[PDB]
Amino acid sequence: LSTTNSTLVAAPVNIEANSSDTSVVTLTLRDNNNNPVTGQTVVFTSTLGTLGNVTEQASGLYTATLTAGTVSGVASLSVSVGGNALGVTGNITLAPGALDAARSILAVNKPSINADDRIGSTITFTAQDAQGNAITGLDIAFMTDLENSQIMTLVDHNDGTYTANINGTQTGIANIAVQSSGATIAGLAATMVTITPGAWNTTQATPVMTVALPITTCQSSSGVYKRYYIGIVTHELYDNYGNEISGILTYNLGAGRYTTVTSQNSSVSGSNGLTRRSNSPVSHFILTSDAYTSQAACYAERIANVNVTITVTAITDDFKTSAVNKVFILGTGSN
Repeated sequence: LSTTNSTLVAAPVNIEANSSDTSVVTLTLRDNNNNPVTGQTVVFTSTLGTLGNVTEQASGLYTATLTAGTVSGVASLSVSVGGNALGVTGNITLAPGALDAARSILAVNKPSINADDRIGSTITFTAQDAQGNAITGLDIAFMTDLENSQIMTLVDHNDGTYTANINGTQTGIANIAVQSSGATIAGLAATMVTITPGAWNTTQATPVMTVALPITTCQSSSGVYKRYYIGIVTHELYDNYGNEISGILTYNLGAGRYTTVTSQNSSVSGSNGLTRRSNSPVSHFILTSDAYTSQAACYAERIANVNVTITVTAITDDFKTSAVNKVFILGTGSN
């Protein structure tokens, strides 16, 4: 038999990988003169599907029925005549068909990343047929629910997986979604990507701290009422985009001097290494020396003016401890 004058082919060349989809494997057989050859014992061996029994045909043709199994790919058809392998090729593609959202997996490598990082995190999808086979060529598309977050380039990896990165300037949690050919998947593992605050804007307009005189005073601290020296309040911090950063402030109390409603003028030694969080409510610095037993007495001695220098010396970005120098005065300030 001639290799060039013979053909091994199966149609439909593409059949869905269900247990039913059949195919006909035709072996056109001829001799070196191209004259057909008849009366030969042939055997077909495929790499997929179930082959029926072989049968002779007219013009020197032979056939077997390949019922599609349940696996996607290309069934490589090999053939042997009279127990001798024939050097003709042939195959058939087993198509997966539809997509199975149950066992197809969606996951992000990083559940969080900062708004400064333009690369962000990679979304990974794994398309799978009902029978667990990959599905390629799908018009996949990812999506997000957080504003100012962008889905980046997408890839059909030709293996059932489709990936794409995401990054956002606006802080928040960005759930992930997917759709194929304008059709969104229903039941899929919820996947989140939280946008961490970026880098604090060194050129920030707003203030960060507010030192004030005491109003609230004369309350049981150590079981006794003490006069409150000063009060500290902090505010929000912002990256270059404006998302609230939650950082740490490092300030130093100055050698302050105050005056009480009785006209006395005392001094309070400053202190270094003080810390407080941003956007924090009032921190009542109390005279650690007080020991008043009567809320009335302490109130009849409350502080009327404080002259101290409060100096913020460092801020803690989400990626480094930036140094600064912001001062805040009450009255004339420390001397």
